[PDB]
Amino acid sequence: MQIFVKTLTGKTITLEVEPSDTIENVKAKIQDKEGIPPDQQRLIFAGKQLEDGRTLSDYNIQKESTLHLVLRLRGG
Repeated sequence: MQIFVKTLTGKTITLEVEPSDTIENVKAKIQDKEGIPPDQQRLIFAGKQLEDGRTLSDYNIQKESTLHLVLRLRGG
């Protein structure tokens, strides 16, 4: 199943998921693709932050939804 993540600076990242992947699964995939720790990452869609224990289903993600990966400096 296709999702995309776009950055805060620029560029897009290409992702194969499953509807049942947890939001931690996206960030660990992404942590392979470009070495960004899940502790740096916030994800946003539709004016909400995506908390790490929920699925692509819970947050109503349809196929090919481009997503906005945002960043900490360090914390919170």
